[PDB]
Amino acid sequence: LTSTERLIQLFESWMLKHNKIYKNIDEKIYRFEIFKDNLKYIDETNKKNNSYWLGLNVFADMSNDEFKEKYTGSIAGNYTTTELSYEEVLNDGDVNIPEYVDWRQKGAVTPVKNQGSCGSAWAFSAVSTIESIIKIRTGNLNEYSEQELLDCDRRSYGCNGGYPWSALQLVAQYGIHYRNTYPYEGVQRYCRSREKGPYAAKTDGVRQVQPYNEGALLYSIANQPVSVVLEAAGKDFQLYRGGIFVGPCGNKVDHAVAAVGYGPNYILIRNSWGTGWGENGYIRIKRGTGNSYGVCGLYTSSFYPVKN
Repeated sequence: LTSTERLIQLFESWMLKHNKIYKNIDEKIYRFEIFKDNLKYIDETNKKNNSYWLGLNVFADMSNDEFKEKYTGSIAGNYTTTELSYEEVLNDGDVNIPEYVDWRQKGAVTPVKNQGSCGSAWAFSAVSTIESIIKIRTGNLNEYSEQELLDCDRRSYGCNGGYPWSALQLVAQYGIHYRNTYPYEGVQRYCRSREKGPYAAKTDGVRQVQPYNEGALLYSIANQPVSVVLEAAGKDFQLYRGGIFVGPCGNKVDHAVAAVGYGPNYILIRNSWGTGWGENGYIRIKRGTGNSYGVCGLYTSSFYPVKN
């Protein structure tokens, strides 16, 4: 709507769908001042005859603003160095396989989630490292827990910052409850793995996919629910909606979630942000490229589950 006055019913119409709250009388209204140019940020960004477009609303109050610290928020700090090097590897050669399969038709994924004021997000992935590995040979259902491996993993913080290495790698000697049995509020001072019911989540030998490799990772795209790590470009992709990407990005990884989705020049995923960005809960980076590092630090190695 190009008419200044006719933009008001949105605040009304918009907020109804994905939350109605605010700061208060004076301060909140400010949410409306840096979302005023919602369409400016896209209008043509879309006009891009390009390979990526992405639509508006999940929060345009959210993008460049302090919000980028919301999303990205985790990890950071010191290097999140990788590859256990040995053990995480080989017994697979050429391909002689289809580059395509999905989990958007089988139904292997549980409704991901939009938590709260702190994104320990880095911990969502783990809850996934197993979320679907369950059917691989057992057909077992249900989900384990969130807050745990976010509360028992002292190894580091998950709020203001969270480590991607120890939520899945410390999974065999303690174990973890279910999603229902232990939903979370906002942090968990009293972390109880030996105290939350009993033993439920026991690993086997987290199989790290060849680092800096856009090759063998396809077994982890189809023979398991891939869970790499990418760049949380707290900006333009921070309002990402649909399409395939080539971006505007910046390879230096930021967030590590579920990577369930690979095909021709498509490839889904799992994005626990919510019901609007990275469409409903997924994405798709432009496959078949030429640069390892490329953009959005994807194919720079995983650490997924296999049943020993």
